[PDB]
Parts: sequence; C-alpha cells; structure tokens
Amino acid sequence: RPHTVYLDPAKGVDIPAQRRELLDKGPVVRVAFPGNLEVWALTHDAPLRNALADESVFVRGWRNWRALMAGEVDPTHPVANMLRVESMLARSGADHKRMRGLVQAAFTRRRVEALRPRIEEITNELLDRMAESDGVVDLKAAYSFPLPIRVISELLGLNEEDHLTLQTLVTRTLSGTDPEANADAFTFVASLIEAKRKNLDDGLISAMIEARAEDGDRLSETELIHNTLLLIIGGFETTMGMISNSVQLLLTHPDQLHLLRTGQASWENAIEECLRFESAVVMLPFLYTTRDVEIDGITIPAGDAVLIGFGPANRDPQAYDDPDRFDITRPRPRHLAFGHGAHLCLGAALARLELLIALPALFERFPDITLVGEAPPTPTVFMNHPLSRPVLLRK
Amino acid sequence: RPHTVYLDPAKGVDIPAQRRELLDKGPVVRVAFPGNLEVWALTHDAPLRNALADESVFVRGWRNWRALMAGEVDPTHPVANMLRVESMLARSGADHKRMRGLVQAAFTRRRVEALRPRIEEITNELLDRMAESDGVVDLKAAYSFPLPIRVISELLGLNEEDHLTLQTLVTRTLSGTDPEANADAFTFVASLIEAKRKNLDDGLISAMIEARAEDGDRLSETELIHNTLLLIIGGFETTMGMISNSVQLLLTHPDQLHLLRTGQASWENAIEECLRFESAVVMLPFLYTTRDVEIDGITIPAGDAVLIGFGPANRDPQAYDDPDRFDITRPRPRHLAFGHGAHLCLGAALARLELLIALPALFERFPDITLVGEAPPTPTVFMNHPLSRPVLLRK
Ligand code: HEM
Ligand code: HEM
Ligand SMILES: c1ccc(-c2c[nH]cn2)cc1
Ligand SMILES: c1ccc(-c2c[nH]cn2)cc1
Repeated sequence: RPHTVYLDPAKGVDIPAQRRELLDKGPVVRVAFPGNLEVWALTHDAPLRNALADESVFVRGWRNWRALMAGEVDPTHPVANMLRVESMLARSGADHKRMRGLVQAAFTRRRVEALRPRIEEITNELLDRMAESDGVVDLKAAYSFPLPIRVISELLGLNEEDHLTLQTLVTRTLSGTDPEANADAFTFVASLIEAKRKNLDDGLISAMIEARAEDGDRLSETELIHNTLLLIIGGFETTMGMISNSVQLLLTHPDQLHLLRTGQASWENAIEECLRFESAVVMLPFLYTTRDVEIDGITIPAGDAVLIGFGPANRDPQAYDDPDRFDITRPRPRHLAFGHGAHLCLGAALARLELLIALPALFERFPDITLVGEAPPTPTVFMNHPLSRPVLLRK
Repeated sequence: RPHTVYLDPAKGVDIPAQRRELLDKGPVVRVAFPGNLEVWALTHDAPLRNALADESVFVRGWRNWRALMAGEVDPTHPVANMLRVESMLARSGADHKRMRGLVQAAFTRRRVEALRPRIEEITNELLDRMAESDGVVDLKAAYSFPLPIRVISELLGLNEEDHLTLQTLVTRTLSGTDPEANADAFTFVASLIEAKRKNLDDGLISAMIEARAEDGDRLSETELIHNTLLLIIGGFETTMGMISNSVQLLLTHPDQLHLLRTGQASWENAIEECLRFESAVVMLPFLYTTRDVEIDGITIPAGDAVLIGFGPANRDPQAYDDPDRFDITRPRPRHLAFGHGAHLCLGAALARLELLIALPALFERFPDITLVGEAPPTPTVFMNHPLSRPVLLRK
C-alpha cells in the first residue's frame, strides 16, 4: 500500500524537495505524473544498488513493460517515451554487452587520460575568452556548456554548427514534457550519420559506422542511430550540469574551497562529494521487474516500471553520515551519481577528468569569482542543474 | 457560429501556421487551450483596430471578465492569470491614464532622442566583444538580448546582477504555461522596490517610488509593483525578439538588405515592415466586452474575454496586398505590432530607435554575417521569437 509522490515540472521544479520527499516516502514509492501515468520509484541506496546489480530481476528495455504493451499507458506520454529506445542503456544481457563492447575503448580511464592536454587547451581557451568580458557573465554559456560539448565533439566527430542544435535537442529529450523530442532527435541524428557516411573521420561515430559496414550483425542500423543518440545525450549535458553545480557548492562553502586552493584537500575527493551531493541525474526511467519483487513489505508486480532514484539514494542517511552536509573531506563516497552494475556510466572517467581540469582552472584564473543573481533550475524532474549560472569574475 | 482553433504549445509551436489559421478562421474565432479555457480572438486588422480604439465597449481589467467569476473557466490557468494584474495595461479610463501618465515622460520623442548616444555606445561595446569571438555565436545571447536589457536597465534603474534573472522571469510570465510565473515575478519585483527605497537614483523606478511617497493616492503599493513588473515585461523581450527576427528576415532577403546597405531604401521603413511581418507579440489576453458586440454576424456576449490578434491582423490581405511577402519598399505599413488606441506601446519610439541603431550597426561591423544552425521558437503561442539565433560573423 505505497505512499505517492505527485510530480508536475510545469508547477515549478524543486529537486531538493523532490529528493527529500522521495527518500522519506519509504524505499518503494509510487510516482504520479501528468497524463494518467503512475509508476514506481526506488529511492534508498541499499535496495537501489541491489536492484541495479540484479539485471535478471530488474531488466532494461520497454518491451518488458506490461502496462505499455497492454495499451494501459499512452506510448506518446513523454515519460513513457523517454527510454522507449534501442540503445545499450535500454538493453540487458548479450545485446548490452555487444553494444557496450564496441565503444568501450574510447572511454577507458587510460584513453581518457590521453585527452588531458586537449581538455586543458579547450579549458584555457574558454578562460581566455572569459577574461575579455567585464561585468556579469553566464558561467553556463561561457564555460560549463562549451567545454564538455567541445570534448565530446572531438571524441564523437560532431560539427560545431550543430553544437547549439544539440543543446536544445538534449534538453527536450530530458525535459520529460516534450512528446516529439525523441522523434525529432532521431531524425536529426539520422541525418548526421548519413552525412558522416559520405565523409568519414577518426571519431567514434565513424568507427561505429565502419563497424556496422564490416559486419552487419555486430550492429543494426537502428542500434547505430540510437547508440549515437545515447552518447550525445550523455556526452555533455551532465558534465555541464556538474560544473555549474560544483562551482555553486564550492563558492557557498568557502572554507572547503580554501582547503582545495591551498593544497590541503583533494580535488578528486571534492568532485566525488559534488557528484553525490548535487547529482546532475536525479532519476531516470526505467527498470522493469521480470517477476514479483517484495521490498519492505511492498510487492512490485511483475512487468512494472520503476524509476531509478540516484539522487535521493545519494542523500540517504543509511548510506552516509550527515547526508545533507556537503563535506569534501568525507570518506570517498560510494555514490550512485554514475549508477551501478552493468550500466555504470560509460563516460564516468571522462566526466571525472573534465571536472578535475575545469574546476581548479576556473578558480586559478578567477580567484575572486562570486555567485550573483539567481540560477533557476532546468524544468525537469529528471535532471538537476541550472538554466543559467550568473557570476562576477572579478571583485 | 464561430470556428475553433485548438492551441497546445507543449505539442510544439508554429507561429506562421498559427497566424494563418487565426486569420483564415474569419475575424471572430474561438481559441481553446489545454485544461478548461476557451475564449475569443479578433484576428483581422479592421475589427481589431476598431475594438482597440473603443475602450467603452472593449475594456481592460480582469474584474470585467464575467466568465471568470461565473466559474466557467479554470482560474490559476496560466492564460487566465497572465493579465490578471493591476498595472496600466489591465486598466481603463482614469486609472489607466493616471498610471500611464506617471511614466510617459521618460518615453517621449525628446527623452528617447537623448538615449541615442548611450544606445550607440552599448551597441558598439557589444559588437567589440563579438569581434573577439571566433566561430558560431548565438546572436541572441551576444547581441539581441544584452542591448535592450542594458538600455532599459539604465532607464528603469535595474542592476546588472538581475539581468539574467529577469530574462528567465519574463519568459516564464509570457510562456502562458507557467501557473507560478506572475506570483514569483511579483515577489521578485517587490524585493527590487525594497532595495531601491534604500538607495534611490535617477531612474524611473525611483521616480515612481518618489511619486507614491509624496502622494499615496497618486499610486498604490500594488500599482507600484505591478507597473514596475509591466515595464520590465515590456522593456527588453520584444525588442530582443525583433532584433533576431529582423536579422533573419534581412539575411533571407539579401537583395533587400543590399538596397538598405547602399542607401537605395529606408531603414525606418524596413523596420516597420519587419514589425508587421514578424511581429514579436502575436496575441495577448484580453479585451472584455462591456455589452453584447456583433462583428461579422457573430455576437460576443457581454463580459467575455477576447484575445488581441496583432500578429494575424498584420498578415491580413484586407490590410495589405501580398501580406505574406516581405517587402521593405511597401508604403509604410500601418501595422498593429505596437497595438492601437489608448494602450498603444508606451515604448514604441524607444524600440524603433533601438532597432534603427542595432540593425545597420550589426551589418556594418559584420557585413558577411550568415545564418547557421537552427533557430527553434520560444515555446509560447503569445510571443514570436527564437530560443537561439546561431550565426557566423566572419564566414
Ligand atoms: C562525460 C560524458 C558522459 C558520457 C559519454 C556518458 C555516457 C553514458 C552512457 C553511454 C551510459 C550508458 C552505459 C551503459 O548502458 O552500459 C551512461 C550511464 C549513466 N550516466 Fe553517463 N555519461 C557521461 C557523463 C555522466 C555524468 C557526468 C553523469 C552524472 C553526473 C552521468 C550519469 C549517468 C548515469 C546515472 C548513468 C546510469 C543510467 C541508468 O542506470 O539508467 N553520466 N552514461
Ligand atoms: C518591438 C518592441 C515592442 C513591441 C513589439 C511592443 C508591443 C506592444 C504591444 C502590442 C502593446 C499593446 C498590448 C495590448 O494592447 O494589450 C504594448 C503595450 C505596451 N508596451 Fe510595448 N512593445 C515593445 C517595446 C516596448 C518597450 C521597449 C517598452 C518599455 C517599457 C514597452 C512598454 C509597453 C507598455 C508599458 C505597454 C502598455 C501601455 C498602456 O497600457 O498604456 N514596450 N507594447
Ligand atoms: C537518457 C539517456 C542517457 C542519459 C545519460 C547518460 N549519462 C548522462 N546522461 C540520460 C538520459
Ligand atoms: C504582456 C504584457 C505586456 C507585453 C508587452 C508590452 N510591450 C512589450 N511587451 C507583453 C506581454
């Protein structure tokens, strides 16, 4: 007989409140959206981590959602549609392993470490441009967005003319209020691929195209498009989010930033605590139960859809002492900001490198940077980062 | 019996299509929104102009909305709430003239003429910053937004720290999908006033504070807040919109732009044709009939709410031959982009000067400027301007 959390991003977004309520309403909660869409969420660290590692019980892939294939839910509802896709993240077992295996090389810790000089160069160029500006600056537009999109652009083989197009596209797909986002994103990326087949390069999209051409069985056309999409979705928006979130947190905890700036504390650990404390991905659709599952005296029936509550789990007092305190010296937090199990973030080492470069460089160039104005949230209950991040670079 | 036009901006906005449908469906049409709200719209030039000039028959102000108090529409509906306010634009008669009169001085021809040096200076500084950038630039973020908000900031006495806050706040109020936008905007502006009382200055907000202090009957506290909000709503968003829309139009009509650049056509007339052709305000809530009014053989009952269709009226073939063609040489269009009658845009001369400075200066500095990427629309059925306007300055 579960508690219910009613969500509507049109009536504002409040991630801190949402995280609190999802955690408070036991580990297993019902989440009701607009339309007549109600689903489950798992929101405490221990049950969530357990579910995320047990893919025979909690499977990926919309074909497993009973109510969806039984016409009880509208397939065009944005939330029902968001992970109604054919990429690796919406697969389990051999299909996941096949697809993830094809692209893993490009994202290994060691490959990512070879990207450091170029990431430093892109970071330093951005800082140079910021130094030419004089008064209030949107950190998101100047810094947080351009850095990760440039980095993933070079890895994937994207074109600079599409960077702003992609920013809009991804926001729409993650809004959970845009019925046509997936369809428009698919047609967009299909065109990218068809342009790229004409003019190959040494980027990952070209390599995946080349891999399909060599062996059609290795990767279908639908998988090529959807996996390209997934890499685009993941590739910049969350790192962008995290840069802004991290700067907000460090400047609102000036003592901790002081430790970082004087070499008395670890940037790496601080970034892990930022990931836990203000996780850019609050929750995502879905896990689907393969059988009846009982948690805390509540049974989730076989075939039901379950939101993955990374954000509430990251504030769980069972997992962390004093969870609602930001503390960069805390024992390296084993957080779920990058998820857990088979679908643990492909890009996790790349994001960690990006943040490790971007965050100290910013404060080195602009030691007296301050937060000004308001930073209203992106209107989505799925993601947690600001629409804008106004700063003053010089006192 | 009137036709009905169903609008839902969540399912994607298309102002060109929307204007065509509104115009085509005779001058008097019903417009239905999601939830429980259906209203009227006047969408041809001649009946609209006539309504707008006749304030004893078509009054402003939500207390005149019979259906509202008859509980026939959802109150808290964003569209019902948008002009549920106490500013000059939501009043008629003595109250309108009192409130409008307090601020008119600052917007007369002679006052606006003294703003020219500063507008040119702001324009030239923005162009200097753009010249230090390299590849694709968002013209909106670099030029179209910062110019008007800086200009109105100086006139009103706003703080640069709030500029980006205001951009979001205004977008929310004009979305017509945000129930909490007016309330949050009022709270925000009430704080502005409380800050401003401490430190008065030479700007219009201070003058309105000073006016209330000297004679409380000249201006209530509610009126002070709502009118400050109104001036902020009006003060930059539409000029910003018009800059981008005008650049789109001139670069997609390169022959006409050529004539302007060689002194074979008038910038002033071109700007009037931009205003007519891609009017930034498509329609707004609410004339309310003071009696039964018959137009085109259709009676609008007393007390009913009527959308003001500036944009469809501006494409009316009865008002202009070949309305759907952009033609900077046409006789100066007598358009409704600024409205008509007692509420004719207080800022109209300021907007015309801003555009007259901004548009030629842009093309003089960046003669080979080119449109690239996508420019998706702001998601509102009320306003007509892009979310982003990617350009290459020095292709
Ligand atoms: C830096 C570039 C990034 C890329 C290219 C990227 C890409 C991906 C991909 C492809 C997956 C799916 C993995 C699989 O199915 O095996 C994934 C999962 C995930 N990523 Fe990322 N990601 C990046 C950064 C981030 C960051 C900074 C965060 C969080 C702050 C994040 C959060 C997640 C989460 C939570 C999942 C698991 C989703 C789930 O279990 O349903 N990612 N990422
Ligand atoms: C191109 C730029 C602009 C456009 C297209 C525009 C359009 C309009 C329109 C259509 C109206 C009439 C609304 C109605 O009748 O319901 C109006 C009224 C108004 N506008 Fe603007 N406007 C612009 C710029 C500005 C500026 C720069 C200001 C500066 C404060 C401003 C302040 C006002 C005010 C205060 C009113 C209400 C006047 C009254 O109630 O008497 N506008 N504008
Ligand atoms: C849908 C698909 C992938 C993501 C993602 C992966 N990594 C970051 N974000 C978010 C939403
Ligand atoms: C609501 C109220 C006023 C406006 C306006 C007036 N002038 C510019 N914008 C827009 C929307």
